[PDB]
Amino acid sequence: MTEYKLVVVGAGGVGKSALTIQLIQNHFVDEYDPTIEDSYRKQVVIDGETCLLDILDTAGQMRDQYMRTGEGFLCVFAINNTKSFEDIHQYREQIKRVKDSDDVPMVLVGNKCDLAARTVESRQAQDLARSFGIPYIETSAKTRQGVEDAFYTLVREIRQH
Ligand SMILES: Nc1nc2c(ncn2[C@@H]2O[C@H](COP(=O)(O)OP(=O)(O)NP(=O)(O)O)[C@@H](O)[C@H]2O)c(=O)[nH]1
Ligand SMILES: [Ca+2]
Ligand SMILES: [Mg+2]
Repeated sequence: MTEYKLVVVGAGGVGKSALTIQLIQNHFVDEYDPTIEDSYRKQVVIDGETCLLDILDTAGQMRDQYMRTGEGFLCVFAINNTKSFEDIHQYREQIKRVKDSDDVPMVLVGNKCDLAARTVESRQAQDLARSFGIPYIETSAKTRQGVEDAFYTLVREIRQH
């Protein structure tokens, strides 16, 4: 079937794994479990199309190998962590440099929106997303708000590329 090679990137601890686990294993669980590299392959149906999501959940912390192979990128920061938002520029730049492309399927993800103590305003990330020509979607791995939204939108960006 059609396969979509999705890569989740972003600073350490923003909730990359948590987003992926919530998508594939329909659950969250608050716990500390740093990622080295993990692969989830799930047959889904998105907009009537049966497809295989091949998601690489990467380390925040050798990224050229996994980036090169990537079709679409979830670029994640956390709304309670200004550094991870500031770190967004570098991941996009590194993805452009390895993908030799101004325009790779990509979504900007503001995760942990369940949390009361916001330090990155939505307008702020919205303005940044617009300047990249990519969608901005806020998520909560905890409550699952926006999770399918983030990933399915990325799949849709890949289809429209
Ligand atoms: N409140 C809240 N906590 C979250 C959310 N997503 C992740 N967390 C918490 O934030 C911590 C880090 O999550 P994790 O998914 O491991 O982050 P990561 O970016 O994958 N880290 P790594 O780069 O090391 O793999 C954990 O305590 C996790 O439960 C979220 O949406 N809301
Ligand atoms: Ca290059
Ligand atoms: Mg992880």
